[PDB]
Amino acid sequence: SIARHQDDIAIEQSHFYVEKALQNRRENSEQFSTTYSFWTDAYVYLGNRVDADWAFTKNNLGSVLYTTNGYDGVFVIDDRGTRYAMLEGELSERSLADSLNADTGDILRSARRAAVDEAAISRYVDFDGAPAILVASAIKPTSDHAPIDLAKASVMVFVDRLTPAKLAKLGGDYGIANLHLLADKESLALEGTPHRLAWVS
Amino acid sequence: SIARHQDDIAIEQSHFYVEKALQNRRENSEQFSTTYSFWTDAYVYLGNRVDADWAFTKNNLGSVLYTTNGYDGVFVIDDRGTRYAMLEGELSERSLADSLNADTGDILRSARRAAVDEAAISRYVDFDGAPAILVASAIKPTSDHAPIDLAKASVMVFVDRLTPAKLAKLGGDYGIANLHLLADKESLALEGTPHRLAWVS
Repeated sequence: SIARHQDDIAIEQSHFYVEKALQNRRENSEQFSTTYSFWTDAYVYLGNRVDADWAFTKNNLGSVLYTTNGYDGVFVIDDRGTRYAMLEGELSERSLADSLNADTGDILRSARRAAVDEAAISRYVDFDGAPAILVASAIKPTSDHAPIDLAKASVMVFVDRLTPAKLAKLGGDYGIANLHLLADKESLALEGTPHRLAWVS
Repeated sequence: SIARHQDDIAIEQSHFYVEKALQNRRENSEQFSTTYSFWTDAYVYLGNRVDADWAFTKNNLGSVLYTTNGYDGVFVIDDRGTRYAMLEGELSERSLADSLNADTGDILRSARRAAVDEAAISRYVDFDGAPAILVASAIKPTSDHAPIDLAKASVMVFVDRLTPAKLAKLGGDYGIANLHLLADKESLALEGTPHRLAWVS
């Protein structure tokens, strides 16, 4: 019953589909993270001492996560810090905390709590000065295994850096013109980061 | 320079986002399928004789694929037919061919060809009278393993049945009103099936 300016309708549509693009991307990475972490073999070879031979050399948690799945950062963390790091498909000694603005302990504790509900967590992070989607889930074995203490579980972390190419393809997948990191246009904040995504509308 | 009826613009937008919803869903399931099939452990325990204890009892390819990932059908096939079937998270003796309209040999051959390019295949199928997204990828070990003959590789198949609830959630994820299986409205065909998806516009 309220007539609206056409520019206002297109601006609302663009905001709706930018938010949906981010939301669908997060939920999908959450299930992907749970697929890799709710895994008995992952629990054996990554939940205690990190077997980088099994993870990287044998490609059970290796470079394909970057060259195929596009996760610029794959990490295993526990109470002592980063136990395994793969940046751009290569093994690294760099910790998760050094590459993030968010608190690593908060990520560890939150992922352990979500695992109770068979869930992962996600959030936006500042990843080396760039916006990124972070998902994390506890490393635990499946129900056929004897129960473990989720309070001491290691946590698997997948970092999705929103590069200009990724934003260009993601916006195209949702019909949004010139989705980019804001350096007139529409914009929204990635909460928990200083970054804002912008687009034409 | 050409002015257009507002109903025509909304109809074109709705078609764009129904097609994008299906496309993004297919591409995502293709990477998920490749994650499960390009796997040395999967090659050992599913690429030859099917170890249902490893797959289902030990939950390495088990009911979570349905109760979490929503794949109503998970199959392993080879030149002799269906070697492993899980319908709605339960082991089954029903073959993939009996539950499909598409040719099982075509799926096997096509997935073996796509594996050369490290890719999966996808298509729409008639799955027990319902529309469905099928993805398939060859079961092969990772590059650290000695090379195998892709012509004799088993193929992993994930079937995503587009139930009314799934279409309701998928359409909502893309701002489409009343996405459903067509029994005035907009419509498109799922090629390779007798099914058409319909929505309000």
